[PDB]
Amino acid sequence: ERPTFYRQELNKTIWEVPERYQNLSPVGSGAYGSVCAAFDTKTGLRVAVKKLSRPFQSIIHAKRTYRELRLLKHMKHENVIGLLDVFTPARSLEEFNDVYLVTHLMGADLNNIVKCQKLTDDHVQFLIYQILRGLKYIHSADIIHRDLKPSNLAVNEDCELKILDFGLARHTDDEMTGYVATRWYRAPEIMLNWMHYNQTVDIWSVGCIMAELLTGRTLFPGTDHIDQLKLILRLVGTPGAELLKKISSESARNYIQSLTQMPKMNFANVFIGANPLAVDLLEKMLVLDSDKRITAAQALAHAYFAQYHDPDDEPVADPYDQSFESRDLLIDEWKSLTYDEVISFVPPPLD
Ligand SMILES: Nc1nccc(-c2c(-c3ccc(F)cc3)ncn2C2CCNCC2)n1
Repeated sequence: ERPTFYRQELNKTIWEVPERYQNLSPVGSGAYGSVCAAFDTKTGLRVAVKKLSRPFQSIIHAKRTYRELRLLKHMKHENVIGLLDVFTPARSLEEFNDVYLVTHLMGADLNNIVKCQKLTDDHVQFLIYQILRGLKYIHSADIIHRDLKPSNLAVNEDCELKILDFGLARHTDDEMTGYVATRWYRAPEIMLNWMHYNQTVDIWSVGCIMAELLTGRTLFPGTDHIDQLKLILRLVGTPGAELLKKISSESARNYIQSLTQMPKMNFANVFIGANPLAVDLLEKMLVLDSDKRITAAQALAHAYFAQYHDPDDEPVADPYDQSFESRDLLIDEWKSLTYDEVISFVPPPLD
């Protein structure tokens, strides 16, 4: 029973993976865990194998590990990261302590593309279209990415995009400080935690991304939280009475009102020489009031993606049960919960 494993010390990290994976070669490591590039002899794909660090060292980590396995096991879309395999050398639940995850190796992200300069309108419709397609699928399952930025969109030679590095796990702490790109794409309402966020925060991120693809420049590259909010409000206008009442923090409201009111700028004078349809879409995505922002499913129907929009080919996801988020379990219960999901994984078909 079970495949044969083989262990090899890699840059001070013992990797014990099934032999179907060959030519393992370090490609990065961090707070997520260690990632290795390898050749998967069964699917014929070059893959990325992630060996989580201390997967069950705490209940926060035990839950994190579980939340990511559950999410990766659900995501089944072309434009979204997916699980090709999950395994543990552990013979029994008693010795289960390591979790390795496998997905298609991604080479370049959107970043190793835009930086060059501004992009062609066609490639902008395509890339953004794909982002919105994955998103309509992600949100239809009540999932919020929370961290949509260029570095989190894997892009290939034929401009095919996949959304990865979801939030559902890590908690941004002290990483959003200063002149950092980790924050240039967050909606203002989640950036200063004015209110509890909705999935439209993701739609705000896409507008930021789309704007950058068009101009070739970061839309709101603020040097700190306040400076960035200033950049946003200068373009979108200051909150109105309708919005102000939706902000719980009395301090936030008090701060906001201390600012000299400003009208929404003319997007056609910001994105000079850009397709009127692109401009029209940004105006709909970049709305201060998250309640009035366009939805992924609606964006797709927008005349900007006429060339690619196919209603019958923009699938939604199966219902996604994240009731466990409310569950209070001990380290060992998230651990056993993680084990069953590993144990029960079913590979996606082939070609
Ligand atoms: N090189 C590469 N290619 C594909 C994915 C990743 C990956 C995974 C990951 C996820 C699921 C899985 F099953 C296996 C690995 N977790 C983080 N990253 C990187 C994503 C880009 N920035 C640094 C970390 N890295």
